[PDB]
Amino acid sequence: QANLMRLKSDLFNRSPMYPGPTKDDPLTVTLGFFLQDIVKVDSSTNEVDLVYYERQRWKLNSLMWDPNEYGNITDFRTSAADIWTPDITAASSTRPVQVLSPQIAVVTHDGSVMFSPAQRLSFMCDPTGVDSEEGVTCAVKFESWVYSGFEIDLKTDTDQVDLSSYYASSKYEILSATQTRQVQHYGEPYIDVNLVVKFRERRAG
Amino acid sequence: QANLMRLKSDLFNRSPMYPGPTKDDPLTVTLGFFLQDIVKVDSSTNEVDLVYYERQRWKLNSLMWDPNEYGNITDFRTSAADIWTPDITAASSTRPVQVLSPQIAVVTHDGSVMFSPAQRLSFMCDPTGVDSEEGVTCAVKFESWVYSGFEIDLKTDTDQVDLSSYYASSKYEILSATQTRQVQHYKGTGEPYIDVNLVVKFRERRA
Amino acid sequence: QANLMRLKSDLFNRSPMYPGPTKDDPLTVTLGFFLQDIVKVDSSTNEVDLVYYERQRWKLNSLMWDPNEYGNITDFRTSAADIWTPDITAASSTRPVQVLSPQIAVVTHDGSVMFSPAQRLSFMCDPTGVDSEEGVTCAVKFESWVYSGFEIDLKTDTDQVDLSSYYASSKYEILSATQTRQVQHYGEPYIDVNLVVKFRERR
Amino acid sequence: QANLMRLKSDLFNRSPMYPGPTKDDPLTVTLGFFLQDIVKVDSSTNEVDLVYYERQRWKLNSLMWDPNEYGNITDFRTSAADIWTPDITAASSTRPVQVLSPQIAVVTHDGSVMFSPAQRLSFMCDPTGVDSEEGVTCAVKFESWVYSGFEIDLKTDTDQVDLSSYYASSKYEILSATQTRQVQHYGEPYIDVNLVVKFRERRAGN
Amino acid sequence: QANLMRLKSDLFNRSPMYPGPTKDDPLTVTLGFFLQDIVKVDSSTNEVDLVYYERQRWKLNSLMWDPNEYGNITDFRTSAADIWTPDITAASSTRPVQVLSPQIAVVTHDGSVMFSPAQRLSFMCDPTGVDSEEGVTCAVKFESWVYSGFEIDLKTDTDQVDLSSYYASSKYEILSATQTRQVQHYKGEPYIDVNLVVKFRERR
Ligand SMILES: *[C@@H]1O[C@H](CO)[C@@H](O[C@@H]2O[C@H](CO)[C@@H](O[C@@H]3O[C@H](CO)[C@@H](O)[C@H](O)[C@H]3NC(C)=O)[C@H](O)[C@H]2NC(C)=O)[C@H](O)[C@H]1NC(C)=O
Ligand SMILES: C[N+]1(C)CCc2cc3c(cc2[C@H]1[C@@H]1OC(=O)c2c1ccc1c2OCO1)OCO3
Ligand SMILES: C[N+]1(C)CCc2cc3c(cc2[C@H]1[C@@H]1OC(=O)c2c1ccc1c2OCO1)OCO3
Ligand SMILES: C[N+]1(C)CCc2cc3c(cc2[C@H]1[C@@H]1OC(=O)c2c1ccc1c2OCO1)OCO3
Ligand SMILES: C[N+]1(C)CCc2cc3c(cc2[C@H]1[C@@H]1OC(=O)c2c1ccc1c2OCO1)OCO3
Ligand SMILES: C[N+]1(C)CCc2cc3c(cc2[C@H]1[C@@H]1OC(=O)c2c1ccc1c2OCO1)OCO3
Ligand SMILES: *[C@@H]1O[C@H](CO)[C@@H](O)[C@H](O)[C@H]1NC(C)=O
Ligand SMILES: *[C@@H]1O[C@H](CO)[C@@H](O)[C@H](O)[C@H]1NC(C)=O
Ligand SMILES: [Cl-]
Ligand SMILES: [Cl-]
Ligand SMILES: [Cl-]
Ligand SMILES: [Cl-]
Ligand SMILES: [Cl-]
Repeated sequence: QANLMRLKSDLFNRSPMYPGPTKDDPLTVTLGFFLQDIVKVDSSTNEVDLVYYERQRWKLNSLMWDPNEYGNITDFRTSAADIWTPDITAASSTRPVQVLSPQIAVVTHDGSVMFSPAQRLSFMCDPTGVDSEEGVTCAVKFESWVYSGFEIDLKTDTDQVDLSSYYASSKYEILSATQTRQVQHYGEPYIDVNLVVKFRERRAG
Repeated sequence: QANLMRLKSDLFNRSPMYPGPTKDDPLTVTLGFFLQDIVKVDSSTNEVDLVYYERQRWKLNSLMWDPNEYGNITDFRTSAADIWTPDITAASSTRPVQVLSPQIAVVTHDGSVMFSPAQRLSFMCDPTGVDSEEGVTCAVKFESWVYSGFEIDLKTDTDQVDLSSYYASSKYEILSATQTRQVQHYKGTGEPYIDVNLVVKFRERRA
Repeated sequence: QANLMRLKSDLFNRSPMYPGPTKDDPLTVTLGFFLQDIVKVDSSTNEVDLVYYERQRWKLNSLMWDPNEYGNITDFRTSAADIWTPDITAASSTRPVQVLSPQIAVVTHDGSVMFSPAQRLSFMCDPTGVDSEEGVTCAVKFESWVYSGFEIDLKTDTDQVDLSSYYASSKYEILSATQTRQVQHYGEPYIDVNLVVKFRERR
Repeated sequence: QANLMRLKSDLFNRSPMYPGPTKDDPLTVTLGFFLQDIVKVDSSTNEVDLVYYERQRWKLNSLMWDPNEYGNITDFRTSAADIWTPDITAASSTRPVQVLSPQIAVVTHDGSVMFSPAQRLSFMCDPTGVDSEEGVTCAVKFESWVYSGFEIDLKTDTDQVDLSSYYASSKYEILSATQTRQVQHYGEPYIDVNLVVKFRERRAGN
Repeated sequence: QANLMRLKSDLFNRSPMYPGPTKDDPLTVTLGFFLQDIVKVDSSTNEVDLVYYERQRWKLNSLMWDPNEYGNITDFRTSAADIWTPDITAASSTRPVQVLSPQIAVVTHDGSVMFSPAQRLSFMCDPTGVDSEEGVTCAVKFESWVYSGFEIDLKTDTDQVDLSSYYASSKYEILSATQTRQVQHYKGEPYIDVNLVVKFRERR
């Protein structure tokens, strides 16, 4: 307890909070999606509701420490309010994202941060053809709302969405789910991760 | 990092926040709408739901700096809570506006601020005739709720609503969408009031 | 900007906030309703939903200033959190009121305050007969939740509800709409403004 | 204004807030319900929605003053955040209580506090038989969530729910409505107020 | 009153708040569920709604005191905001949990804390077969979202969910309800959950 309180005091009370990236000090944020359930489909509004968690990883020099100066603490947990977090936004949401997990992040001695918010998201998707073998494909882009590619670069470690927590008795079967980095233009480049999900009705009973 | 922290400290910790415009120091706010989806229509209540983002631009002397004194930083991002933002309100909404984007703004060295809130809005609209070739026209005015034309002037850079992010598989097809400044008066008052009239003509998507 | 920051600093940072009226220093609050839409009717629950704004006016000595000492500023806008506001409540609501406008008020050099919250309100109303020529009448009382008539007096400037922003393609046509002060008893007297609205389905 | 600001300063800024009752300094909290409407019934989930206000009364030495030292002020209004309030909870709610009134209380010179929150409550109730002459009976217990009978003694002044603000054109007619203290044992006593409401669908002719 | 104000001042104003457990100072949190109602079932979305309260118990050295130094006060009540609370999360919820009780905890002189939040939870559950004698079984795991088994250990005092406040006129009858500690791994570090398993049917 004593060493951790010291470590947190040294990192957070002394310095101001990290103000975010700039053109000369850009930040790479790595995203991975863990899809849990397609909960609902609305064919009259073309809205589909997903439950997932979203692993976010980035690294800052100002959060580094030597474990030896702090009782060999290699990492700790702290409220996401205590640190800067990236402003990752679904571009085609139709309702505010509903938060399903505590807003708490893991900080490691090398300055790495891991934050895994669980979310329910309504987004624009035409479900026509969902009761077929071919199913239906829908997509939603995740991006920083305010930072260009020169400030925040997004990437994934893998192109495959993790389906290992996908609810086995969901009304919808996942045929494929990918997560792919894209470069958009508008004067200046912006980056997104395109979440593409192909699915169909699983018929039961 | 070091230079940006200094710049933010110099602008925000020293001064109080901008208290808003007055009759002798008015503010011009420029609006542009980027329509993403007509999500639903309710013909039993005459409510229609829009998803859009709304680019807002204004300029303040107290947010100016010289890039040379701060490592050639020309702009930065910061929480909208750190600065004054205009109170732009839909005049004929039927539900509170739902916020769909982070409350973060871009501040430029000349004192310009750009803030682009994404929103879902329910507003008053009779959709009768939406299932026809002519479609239906609906309108909603955006205005400062509390400031007259002598304190906040609203304008647009273009009369055409940007449809470039409009959802291609929406249930509703956009036939036209305009955004037009209007000057209103009222018989007793000694002041004009300004709005931006968003006018959208649309129909159910055909086969 | 500089003068306004000074004025706000002088009024708000120096003094504590106005603590509200007392028996020896009562406050008159003037109310006026501007009805925009009857949005829906629920005949299975006897709830009706109204969209309106509500102009509220009162006056306090502690908010006065001389324009000459502050660059001829005659009035300003500020967050409703920065000042005392009256706690005007619908007596027969069935859901929390939904706020449709920024919580910002206008303060004038004489100490006058004007606050105009736009609201969506669900309230108790039997709509039976709404599909007829005579239509249906419903009423809702607005009152301070906590202050008696000896602390807050409510009144209206006019008996007639302003219908000038009423939505022309509403499903419901307004036949009449009045706003009238009432005195209630239970020992101490309490004041309300009774909003009475007669309406029908548009023909 | 000047005297009231002084009085509030003397009561709130000097002392810490009242930390709540203990076994050696118990508090009596009196409840009364004022039922306004049974708004809806859901026979597929056995949930019923009530609108009411709930008058809460208690008394604290630390909120006493002499009116003569403060311009003959006998009472004032203040935000419920400025004072301790009891944690009275419906035991069988199915949704968070929806607040319909400002969170403001009335404090009197003798240290009495009156707080009257208006609420919409969804609670567990089987409405089967509501469309009959006998109607249906449903009940919900109100209790302090954390305090025993040795810390908060909870009571009513009357066993009859006040129906004087009940909406005359409600879909549901109130046949009876009571509010009755129940004192339980298990060594320490635990208290609730049982709100029991018998009602039926309003009859045109029957 | 005077002694309690002193005690709270000494515990909360002097020290910083407990920062949470670490690998070298782990915390055991004991959970018990008190099921009140299965309120609804949605067979078109496979969501089921439960109302329950959840007794949570843990112990911290920094919240200890000697009753003799504080007028023989053995325990007190305080806002949950005044102390650290564990971030116990339903792993398969579909909506934010709705809070049905005041956020207030009981702290005892030995440093024990008891916190009993009442909740309405929507979670993933296929109700197909609920209208039968056998009924249907559904499960939801409760876990710390952020702490491994080396920081937070979860357990139960009993394997049986308390049904003593279960609503007698619910649309759904409880056939069985268990609460069981589980140890999970992934392809390195172990994480702990309490599996709430409920078998139920439509009331006949
Ligand atoms: C708010 O309104 C006030 C009147 O409506 C303005 O007051 C005026 O300010 C002027 C500028 O300082 C004064 O001018 C001066 O006049 C006197 C003789 O009256 C001369 O001796 C001075 O030389 C002359 N100024 C100069 C620079 O030579 C006016 O006298 C004065 N009028 C009044 C009080 O009635 C305020 O300036 C105005 N505030 C603003 C615009 O911020
Ligand atoms: C479309 N988005 C992702 C959000 C809204 C928006 C609205 C805009 C804009 C860019 C953007 C972008 C996004 O937001 C930015 O502020 C931004 C964006 C992308 C790339 C950028 C940006 O600033 C410099 O380079 O330029 C003028 O109006
Ligand atoms: C609807 N708004 C934008 C706000 C509230 C309001 C309240 C009113 C009114 C018009 C308005 C308008 C608008 O906003 C004003 O603040 C305002 C408005 C119009 C005309 C005015 C105003 O103040 C003095 O004369 O007429 C009488 O009471
Ligand atoms: C009905 N209202 C408006 C709200 C709730 C309420 C509940 C009550 C009561 C008065 C009131 C009034 C209103 O609220 C007050 O607190 C109050 C009210 C009116 C007059 C008063 C009051 O306190 C002293 O004099 O007396 C007993 O139970
Ligand atoms: C339902 N209430 C009133 C509140 C919460 C609660 C939570 C519980 C419990 C009983 C209760 C009761 C009430 O609150 C208590 O703390 C309590 C209660 C009743 C009986 C008790 C208690 O502690 C020892 O014996 O048993 C296990 O977890
Ligand atoms: C699935 N959860 C509950 C949340 C997200 C997550 C994301 C992960 C992970 C584990 C977890 C777990 C849980 O959250 C943690 O932070 C965590 C978790 C389990 C085990 C752990 C953990 O940190 C060290 O050992 O390992 C790599 O990326
Ligand atoms: C921390 O690591 C060192 C290096 O091996 C180890 O010997 C020591 O036991 C650890 N810390 C403390 C406080 O003993
Ligand atoms: C506290 O405990 C002691 C030990 O029995 C007792 O004799 C004493 O009277 C108590 N004092 C107070 C202030 O409660
Ligand atoms: Cl940081
Ligand atoms: Cl500003
Ligand atoms: Cl004030
Ligand atoms: Cl108190
Ligand atoms: Cl703690």
